[PDB]
Amino acid sequence: GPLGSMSQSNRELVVDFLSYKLSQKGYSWSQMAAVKQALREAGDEFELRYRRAFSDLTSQLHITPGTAYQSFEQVVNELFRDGVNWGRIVAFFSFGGALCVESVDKEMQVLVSRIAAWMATYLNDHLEPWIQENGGWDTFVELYGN
Amino acid sequence: SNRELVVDFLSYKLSQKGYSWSQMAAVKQALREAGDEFELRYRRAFSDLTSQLHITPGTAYQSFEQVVNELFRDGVNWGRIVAFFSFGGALCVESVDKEMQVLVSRIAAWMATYLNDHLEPWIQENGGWDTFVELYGNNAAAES
Ligand SMILES: NCc1ccc(OCCCc2sc(-c3ccc4c(c3)/C(=N/Nc3nc5ccccc5s3)CCC4)nc2C(=O)O)cc1
Ligand SMILES: NCc1ccc(OCCCc2sc(-c3ccc4c(c3)/C(=N/Nc3nc5ccccc5s3)CCC4)nc2C(=O)O)cc1
Repeated sequence: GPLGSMSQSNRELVVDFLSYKLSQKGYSWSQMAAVKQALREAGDEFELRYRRAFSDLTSQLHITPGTAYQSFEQVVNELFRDGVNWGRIVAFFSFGGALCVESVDKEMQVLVSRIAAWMATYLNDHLEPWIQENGGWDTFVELYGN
Repeated sequence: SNRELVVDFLSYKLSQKGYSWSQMAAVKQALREAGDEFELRYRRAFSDLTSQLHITPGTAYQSFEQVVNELFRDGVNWGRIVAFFSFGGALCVESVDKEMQVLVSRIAAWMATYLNDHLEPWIQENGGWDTFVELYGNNAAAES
């Protein structure tokens, strides 16, 4: 690959492994690593226990390569029609993940990077103000971590 | 920062369902699994390399390199590369136990240097990290 490829990919590998090993002993590579792990765990639990009791939002979107942010935003808003809470933000991440998997399942690989940018924009415009006034991601970790 | 959370979660989720956000996605997961296996099954059978390093704030790369060399004294193989990562992880946990969290980024830098200098040329000739995945990744499905 390109000149720095090995440098980036080795660093990615080292940080991932060290983050994992520290996490297993109740520590963390960084505060951001603690947030990521808590979100991974919360998303898994949402999918295991709570998701099937709600209507399937992926059915509402019916994503295609012609799909733009505006459609994604309108569907995601349904999650927060009764307001923001941490569980609903968790469902939001899980939704994004399910869309990505579905897109690959259906040979629409182009959507994965698209969805990633959709989510970042939705977070910044719609969820960050609530996050900052509700203790930040550090509070999420205290409530959802382990 | 919100982007960093998005990227991590999507990548974790995709790998869970068999897909790769980036080239290292399947490698990270196989390495995590291989490391757990090594620690559970193997580690107790070798001499503890962390005892030889006795890491302190004064420890530099040279000391780390001299100790890790013992792992590869009979050559490189994937098993020893797994042990190498496990070793790095153990030094990091040990550093935090001893309230020396500052050492963690230094150990990570040491690992990247050793990996590039001493391990990567072997990895590149032995089919890259995808080969590690082929051999050490979960192949229970293919076996079925
Ligand atoms: N102890 C660890 C833990 C982890 C996760 C937990 O989640 C609890 C449920 C979170 C939600 S989700 C929610 C909500 C509100 C409105 C709507 C929804 C959900 C809807 N969800 N539909 C979805 N369909 C999909 C499809 C794929 C992936 C995610 C989703 S979410 C459709 C209708 C609109 N409302 C809430 C809530 O608690 O208020 C709890 C505990
Ligand atoms: N199915 C998935 C899977 C995953 C891992 C596997 O590993 C097999 C053993 C790996 C090693 S380790 C090894 C070796 C060779 C020379 C030495 C050592 C190990 C030594 N290890 N000492 C260590 N002390 C520590 C302390 C903490 C963490 C890691 C270590 S490793 C010290 C003496 C010199 N030589 C080998 C080898 O296979 O040749 C196999 C299968």
